[PDB]
Amino acid sequence: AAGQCYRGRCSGGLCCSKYGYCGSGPAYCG
Repeated sequence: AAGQCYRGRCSGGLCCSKYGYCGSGPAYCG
């Protein structure tokens, strides 16, 4: 699915979304 960030930190060098879900893109890293 996606995955929730941990203490404001995500693994796999991914980025935390505004919804608390990890992922990629400018909407996640921006």
